[PDB]
Amino acid sequence: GSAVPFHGAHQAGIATPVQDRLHFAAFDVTTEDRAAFVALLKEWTAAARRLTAGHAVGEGAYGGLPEAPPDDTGEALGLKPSRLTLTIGFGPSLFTRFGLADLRPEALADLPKFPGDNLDRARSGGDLCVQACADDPQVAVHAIRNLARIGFGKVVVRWSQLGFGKTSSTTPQTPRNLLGFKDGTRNIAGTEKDRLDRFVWAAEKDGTPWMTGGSYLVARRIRMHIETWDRASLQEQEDVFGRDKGEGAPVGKAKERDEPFLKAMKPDAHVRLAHPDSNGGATLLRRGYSFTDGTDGLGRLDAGLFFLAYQRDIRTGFVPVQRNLATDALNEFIQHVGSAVFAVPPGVRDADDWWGSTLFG
Amino acid sequence: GSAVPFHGAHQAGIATPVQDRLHFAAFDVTTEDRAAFVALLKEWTAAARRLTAGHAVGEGAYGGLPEAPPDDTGEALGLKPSRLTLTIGFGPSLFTRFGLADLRPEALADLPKFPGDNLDRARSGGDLCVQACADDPQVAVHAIRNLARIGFGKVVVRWSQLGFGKTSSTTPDKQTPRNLLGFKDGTRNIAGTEKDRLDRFVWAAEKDGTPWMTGGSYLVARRIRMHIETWDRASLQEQEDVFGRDKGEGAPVGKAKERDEPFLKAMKPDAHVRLAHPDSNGGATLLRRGYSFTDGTDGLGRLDAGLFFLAYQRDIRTGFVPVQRNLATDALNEFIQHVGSAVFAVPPGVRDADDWWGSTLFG
Ligand code: HEM
Ligand code: HEM
Repeated sequence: GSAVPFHGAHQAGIATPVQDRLHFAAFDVTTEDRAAFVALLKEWTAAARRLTAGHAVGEGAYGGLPEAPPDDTGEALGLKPSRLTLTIGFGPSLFTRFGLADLRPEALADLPKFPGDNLDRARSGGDLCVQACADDPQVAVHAIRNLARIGFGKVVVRWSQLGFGKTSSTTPQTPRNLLGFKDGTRNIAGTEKDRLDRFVWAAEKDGTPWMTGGSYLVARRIRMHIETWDRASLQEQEDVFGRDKGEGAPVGKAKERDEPFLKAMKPDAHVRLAHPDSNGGATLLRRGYSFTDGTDGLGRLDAGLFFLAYQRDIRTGFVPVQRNLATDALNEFIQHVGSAVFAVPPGVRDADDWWGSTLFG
Repeated sequence: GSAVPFHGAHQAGIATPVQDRLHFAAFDVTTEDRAAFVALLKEWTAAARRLTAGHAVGEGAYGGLPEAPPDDTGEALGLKPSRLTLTIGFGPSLFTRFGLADLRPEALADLPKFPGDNLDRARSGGDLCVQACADDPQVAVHAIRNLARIGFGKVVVRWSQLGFGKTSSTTPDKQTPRNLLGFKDGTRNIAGTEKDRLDRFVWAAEKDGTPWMTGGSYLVARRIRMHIETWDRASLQEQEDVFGRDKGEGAPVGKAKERDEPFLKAMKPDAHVRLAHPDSNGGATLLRRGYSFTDGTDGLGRLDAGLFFLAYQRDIRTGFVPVQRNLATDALNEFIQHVGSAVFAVPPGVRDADDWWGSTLFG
């Protein structure tokens, strides 16, 4: 049973190895009391220490007083830690509370409206987020379900998204997204300490001292028009990305990890427009997950990519790259239907520290 | 990661060990051409052979004519079979088509209305279903997607349900999974090794009155929402009283081990296990094979959570119906609500490479 250390200078779940499953939940805060919210962050941190070690929260899921509800709802009993990481983030709307308005980082910028946005307000925004990643989806769901229960009366669940990537028990190998293309070939790796400092981690010179060691998260629920995509020819699909579908190699190259020659790609191929060379060097840490929630009323597959990007500054990461996708040939086949941004605070340093301690003090 | 044999006297995915993930899809038929629908069954069967072996459908996911869409959508490239099983069923409404009226099995009975039902007609019923079970969700989605794509113009997806984790067991030698109420679910089920119990309670026999159905089974699907807010503020004793088993071990009340036999008189008269036990239902026994689901939030600040209940039986009238009628006074009813329902006749297995889904009905 593998576990990921909860404590560190950075929150786990960003540069740590990508787990198979995701349960992402945005919460809205319903209390105005700063002291009550800080108390909740401490209880949540205590619970997160237990959950990421594979233990039940509080006094356990059974064996307590019969007249009392158990502290843990119990559906993770007998399961492994499953590399569970719990990553918290603070939304822009949180800073309108608790007198925090002047502590919102400038790097936590509102996203502009992008062409083709069809954002569902109910699946967007949120005062805070908890990203729960694990190899077992029931471990992730158990974590979110119990954090929400502990927070009841102080927070509510605004929206939640289940996601999946590869299945590590059977898969060695770049995963493929639901379009059939390898996804993640040219990404910041967790082993690239220098590129993380340059592009992912907030530094104290960036202007917000309490965010040092943290990062900024952009979440985009991107629906795929599956049935339209599946009717396109193989050449159209490969032209859209600039990589072949079988190997994932850039056009004109042989291997997946051959560095691309952007001029051989069509001008509005996804890779050519998203590449850092096309965006003044802007580089992103993509950590998204595929989703399939079912089928809509027309019988179409409600599926897509729950896109998650971590970066040092939203204005120099997601925004320029996404702006450059305005003519992306991929736009024919996708629609952004949900969006949120979060400031992901630094890590919990030790057993006495707590989520958001550098912001709330 | 290994493959589950596709051929057999029975369809796989019933007595098969329960895989981690579920993608259940109900289809409606849009063609009146019996020959066109038979051709779709053969085309689906050939696809299933490829999918359950871990191979792309048709000519493959790439390498073909650049100007044509690939035969396989390709998102399962490089993945193992992952114990994928594909189980097809026929809904009662199918038999209004293709001159099949007199071939409806009597064991494929319409369920009566049960107290507490709030069935959404959009996520209920269906001419046919495909149950895709696999350990890898992408493998299960890939199978359903390519089957639906192959069936474009002849079938449409009516509704689908994804199960993120199993709440059932056909392998008592393995650890029993827990449902979202935190209890072990599947302790006293029918095991895939229990050939005598499967013949008695699961597989239809020729003497049951419908010859084409011999070796098949009958499927009841019930989408059940859980009131987890109400459940999570119940005391431990209340929760254990609801079921008649303790929460930690899952042992019957008063007993020490999960698989000790229940002593029914020690549970509350409205305990779920006491009411659902075969001894309480004239011996009626089910093969439960359900999965948990969560489809976001309920719009009221809470996680949506539920159980997609799947039951296989020799005859719906002698399996699910008497058991569900006896759960009218179930203490669990305070915490659940049936919101979707569908029954299907699950035809016999594909015998070999020449055979095809539904061949005994059509053929
Ligand atoms: C459903 C939506 C999307 C799909 C299916 C998709 C798919 C892909 C694929 C197949 C690649 C090439 C393989 C790789 O290097 O990972 C790629 C690259 C990339 N994509 Fe996307 N993408 C989507 C949305 C986005 C969005 C919204 C952004 C940013 C705003 C983005 C940014 C990038 C970047 C930075 C790369 C790396 C390019 C490089 O450095 O070579 N993608 N994507
Ligand atoms: C959300 C819905 C349900 C939940 C959470 C649930 C939970 C449980 C639990 C915890 C057990 C004890 C462990 C076991 O033997 O599996 C059990 C047993 C059982 N349940 Fe349910 N159940 C649900 C719905 C149903 C329904 C609708 C039926 C039938 C119509 C049913 C039939 C049975 C049967 C036959 C047993 C085995 C009893 C025995 O032979 O000892 N369950 N269930």
